[PDB]
Amino acid sequence: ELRVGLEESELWLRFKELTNEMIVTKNGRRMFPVLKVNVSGLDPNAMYSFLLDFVAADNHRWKYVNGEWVPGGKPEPQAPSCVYIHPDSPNFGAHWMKAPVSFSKVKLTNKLNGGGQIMLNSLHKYEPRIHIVRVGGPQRMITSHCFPETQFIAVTAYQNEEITALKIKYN
Ligand SMILES: COCC(=O)Nc1cccc(NC(C)=O)c1
Repeated sequence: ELRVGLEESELWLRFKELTNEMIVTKNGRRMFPVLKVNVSGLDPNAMYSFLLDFVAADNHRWKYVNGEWVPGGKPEPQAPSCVYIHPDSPNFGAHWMKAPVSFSKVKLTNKLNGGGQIMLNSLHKYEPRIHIVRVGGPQRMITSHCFPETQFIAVTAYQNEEITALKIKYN
């Protein structure tokens, strides 16, 4: 059985219990913590690409009001995010299973951008999601996995200083 697990869930849960925030910039900002995924049960000899996207967890705009995140009252449908191709793709199962798959080079932006960078809407709440695509083979296959522990609100600057402090303490 294909098993997908979160590396350093310990640390992600500290961020999550405070409400996690990720900076987005016009040029694109890398994530901290970095999404690292433990993968077992692939065919060592089969070929796979790892894809990352961000699901809008709800349809609302969020605001930091008197030290607390609170949703707007006017939902709008959230067009799905673009997909980030893990730069080590495509690769043998063996490659993906020999160390945690680390999305250290994805950059989060607030502006439609040349390439690489993934555009998010600021003050929306996002749930990271990967797709493992079996490629080259006759029988194309996709397995998807969500990481609730890694939810965050996209922000142009940090609102909750407890987050600012965790980010610095653990970077
Ligand atoms: C929007 O389409 C999503 C996508 O990028 N698919 C996709 C699937 C499998 C492999 C690759 N490309 C590499 C470089 O491995 C791309």
